[PDB]
Amino acid sequence: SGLRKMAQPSGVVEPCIVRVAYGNNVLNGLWLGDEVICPRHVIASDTSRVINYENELSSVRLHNFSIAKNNVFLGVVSAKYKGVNLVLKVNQVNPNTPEHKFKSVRPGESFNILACYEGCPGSVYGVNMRSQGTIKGSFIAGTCGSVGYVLENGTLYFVYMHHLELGNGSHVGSNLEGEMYGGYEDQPSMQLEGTNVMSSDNVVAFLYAALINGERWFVTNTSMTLESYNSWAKTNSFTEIVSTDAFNMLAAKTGYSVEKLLECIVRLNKGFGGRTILSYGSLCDEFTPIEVIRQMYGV
Amino acid sequence: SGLRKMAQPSGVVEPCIVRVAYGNNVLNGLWLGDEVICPRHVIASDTSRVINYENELSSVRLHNFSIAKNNVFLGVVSAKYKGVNLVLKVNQVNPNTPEHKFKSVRPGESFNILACYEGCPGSVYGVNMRSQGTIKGSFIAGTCGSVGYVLENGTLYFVYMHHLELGNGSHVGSNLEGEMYGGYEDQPSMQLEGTNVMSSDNVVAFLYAALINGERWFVTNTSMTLESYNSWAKTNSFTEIVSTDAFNMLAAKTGYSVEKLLECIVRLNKGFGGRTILSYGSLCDEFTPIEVIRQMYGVNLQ
Ligand SMILES: *[C@@H](O)[C@H](C[C@@H]1CCNC1=O)NC(=O)[C@H](CC(C)C)NC(=O)OCc1ccccc1
Ligand SMILES: *[C@@H](O)[C@H](C[C@@H]1CCNC1=O)NC(=O)[C@H](CC(C)C)NC(=O)OCc1ccccc1
Repeated sequence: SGLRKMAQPSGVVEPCIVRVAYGNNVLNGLWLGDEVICPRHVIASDTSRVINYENELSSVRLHNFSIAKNNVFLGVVSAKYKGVNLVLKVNQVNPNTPEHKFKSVRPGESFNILACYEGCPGSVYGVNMRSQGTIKGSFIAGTCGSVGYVLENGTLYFVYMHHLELGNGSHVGSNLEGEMYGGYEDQPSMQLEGTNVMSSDNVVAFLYAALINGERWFVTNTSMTLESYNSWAKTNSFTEIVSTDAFNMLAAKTGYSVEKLLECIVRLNKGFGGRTILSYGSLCDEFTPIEVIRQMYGV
Repeated sequence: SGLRKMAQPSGVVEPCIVRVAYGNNVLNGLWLGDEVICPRHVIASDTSRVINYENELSSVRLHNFSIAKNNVFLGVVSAKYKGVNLVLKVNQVNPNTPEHKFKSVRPGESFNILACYEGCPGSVYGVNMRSQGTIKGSFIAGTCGSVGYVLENGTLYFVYMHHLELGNGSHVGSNLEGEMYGGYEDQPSMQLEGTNVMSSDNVVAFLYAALINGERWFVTNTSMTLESYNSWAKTNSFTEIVSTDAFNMLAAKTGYSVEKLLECIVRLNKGFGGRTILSYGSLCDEFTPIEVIRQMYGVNLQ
């Protein structure tokens, strides 16, 4: 038993990380085949300043890139943008390129961050995409280019690359197509996040986790229809529930329908009365249904 | 800029995990060289009752082990107990054996758990050893043999192997010499966890982390001596502070002495009661000062 926020093992990703420096900027790249992908602000001459990305590209000196994986030195052959990323062709194919694909994560979905410090993998932890396209992680100077990934059905997907932090502390990256999650710009000027909407799917998963862990104090055989829950959700900053299917296994094992747990949400959102659930003091939307299934049942 | 409980990368460990099956039991082994280490209850006929490990080992037949990882089949050459672990010699050397050492972790120290499910590494997460030898993780059937490790100054240390779960949900394992942390037995009979003692050093580190993150509702310009704080800590289940040297740089960057945070600890222990710190609802002792420094400043990564 027990519930902890987890990362999928990082081993297949770690050999793809390279250090990328240009000028005084130093961040991380993803080396696959003969291509390195990194955040394009590595070529900005002053990141404290609105960047004319287009003059920075047209005046780039390819030899002023410094790219290395331990004592493998990579030279840049060509450089272009793909959205908010630089796509650099390099002079050597990564011999440890794993089979992989690209996709985007959606709000509510969890994924893994390999946090890299100026080219060196340092830590790995799980996160969850919020409704405004941000994650709450732990990033500082030198960590841009840190990559997010997921392992599904035996295949590796790259889903995230880190670019910046908002004034409220939220963290903002792109997919590997160069599209910034949430639509934010890769510029130093002020950028605000809209209201956060809690993932109802994830909070249901959380309460199922609590029931599986033997913690049932909050639950009741009273239930609420999807429709009533969804009318309440819209006026309480919770997502609407589109279908119960993702919960079929949790409901089968526990014997609790989704609809009884929807009644729990509406009630518990008014407060826990100084009790806890899985040691949290308020509803937690950080665990997806599959995250719970993996941890509680091992599949 | 955020604080999250983190693990160091797992790549050097993943290739060392194998499935170990005997009878109806399935768990994980640590394959290094031509040696597999795994919890000895893999061989037990019935883990729901107390076990005579010495007698069961005498009836074991080495061809009844199945040890495997993907396209690797390992046959067992010999077996013996070292503490609560089986040490098996197998017929092939692990070609991806990392350089490594064994050591023990102590209370308040952090390390990494690679959770492994019937031979498949499934997840990695950081933990912190509690005063009674336990960790608060997530472990289920099939995850015994899961390994704990720490990377310090370029050296991979193996520090933990998983064995069991106490009645209160606390998780218990051994070091890699087969000594169980906290002295619990590898038996199904109920054993109690003593009282938990919070690590004061880690709580101070957590409060420093909050301050760096711009969260300071809880702090004042009032302090408490070490001797006063240690007197309190003895009677409120907190460790005593031996010295403030580990916090010099943290103290220099925030402007707050350890002694100010000590007063915060005594005050905040009665309750946050409605506010939060770095989204936590009560004092948290799961981060060491070095863990904090890594995340705030990105240096001492081992
Ligand atoms: C990596 O290049 C860096 C990651 C930031 C640094 C602090 N926490 C992060 O996630 N990205 C930036 O510095 C980014 C630069 C481009 C958007 C031009 N700027 C940024 O994030 O400014 C906000 C900020 C900077 C430094 C500390 C706290 C917030
Ligand atoms: C690994 O084989 C397994 C891991 C336990 C099982 C549940 N959570 C864990 O950490 N270890 C055992 O099953 C162990 C058997 C030996 C000590 C003989 N028994 C155990 O931990 O009993 C307590 C328990 C069993 C099942 C569910 C919850 C607690």
